[PDB]
This record gives sequence, structure tokens and C-alpha cells, in this order.
Amino acid sequence: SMNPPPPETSNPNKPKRQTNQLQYLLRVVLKTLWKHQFAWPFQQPVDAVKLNLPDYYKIIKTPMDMGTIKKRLENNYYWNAQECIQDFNTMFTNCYIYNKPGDDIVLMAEALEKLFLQKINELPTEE
Ligand SMILES: Cc1c(NCc2ccccc2-c2ccccc2)cnn(C)c1=O
Repeated sequence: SMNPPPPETSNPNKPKRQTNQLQYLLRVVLKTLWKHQFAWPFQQPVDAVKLNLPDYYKIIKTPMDMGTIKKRLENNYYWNAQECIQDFNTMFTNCYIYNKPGDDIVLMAEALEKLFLQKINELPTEE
């Protein structure tokens, strides 16, 4: 069994910025979700070998996880907040597409998404 390489977290030729909106996405949004009791399944890429999910990467073609998002925020990978917000939404959507309603992993994603939506609702205006 085989995992794909993780998503890119470093690219010297990709343009990037340090902005108050991206600082908020690390300091408020990522920090809030990361410390949550249901964060652990989302803190690293889905390991299809260890989890015995040989079909995972047949169904999910844009993998994303909070470990990758945390690295992208800490290593200033992003140009804007929308790029980072899309990564969170990709992570949640992948969970809902692969799994079934009421599955433990879906209940965990739903709890994290509720907090995500609450925090993004108060995304500050650009300075
Ligand atoms: C389908 C799927 C996963 N499957 C396993 C799982 C399921 C529920 C809770 C926890 C884990 C887990 C987490 C880490 C290690 C071992 C099991 C796990 N994560 N995601 C995002 C999934 O979609």
C-alpha cells in the first residue's frame, strides 16, 4: 500500500505575503481548531496504509489537513487569506465526500467546521 507525497508547504518561486488576515488565520483560526479535542485526525495527512483505506486517494484527489495548513501559515506559503480558507474548506469537504453522515470522523469535522465558520465570520479587514 502507498500514500502520495504530501501537499506542497515550501515553494521559493511561489509569491507570498505576511498580512493581518493571514496572522489571524494562524493566531485565531488554526490555534482554535488545533487545540480542540477532535483535532487529532486532522493534524496530519490521512495515512491510507496505517488506516487501511486503500481507496482513500482514489476518491480524494486534493488531500488537505491542518498539519499542512499549519506548516503553510508558519512558513508564510500563502499570498492571501482566501488561499488558506480554501485549504480548510478542502479538508472539511474531503471528509464529507469520503465518509458517511453520522460517522465519528464526520461529527469531528462538523464540530471543527462550526468553530472555523465562527472565527472566519470575524476575519479582520486588511490593514
Ligand atoms: C476516513 C478518515 C479517517 N479514518 C480513520 C479515523 C476515523 C475516525 C476517527 C479517527 C480516525 C483516525 C485518525 C488518525 C489515525 C487513525 C485513525 C481519518 N481521518 N480522516 C480525515 C478521514 O477522512
